[PDB]
Amino acid sequence: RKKIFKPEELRQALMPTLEALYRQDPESLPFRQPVDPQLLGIPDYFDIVKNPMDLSTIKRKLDTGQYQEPWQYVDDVWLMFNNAWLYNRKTSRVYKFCSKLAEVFEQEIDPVMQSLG
Ligand SMILES: CC(=O)c1cn(C)c2ccccc12
Repeated sequence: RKKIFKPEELRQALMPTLEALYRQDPESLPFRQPVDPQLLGIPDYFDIVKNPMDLSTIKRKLDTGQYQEPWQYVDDVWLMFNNAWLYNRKTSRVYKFCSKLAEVFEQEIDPVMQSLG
């Protein structure tokens, strides 16, 4: 029989992994709010990043039952990373900070995924 997830239980299981990302200081700072290309003066951003994602949007989704399965949450976290790694220079602050968050995410998401299945 296939496992089905209750919204508050999926939120409780995944939230610690999101909190771990959000608490990285300074590395979460470029990711705590959506990229605003108008405010940052980068009109080319949405020509490269078709599906923006950031930590505040991931949290708002985890809080409002928008993830039905844990892998939809994992997909959004990787989308945030892959956007940053495509747009930014490899030794830029944003790219280096992204790679730190991805290290933290990998080290934390594995037991949670095993425990959820
Ligand atoms: C997440 C991301 O790509 C970026 C976040 N900030 C604050 C930026 C500033 C310039 C270029 C890219 C970004």
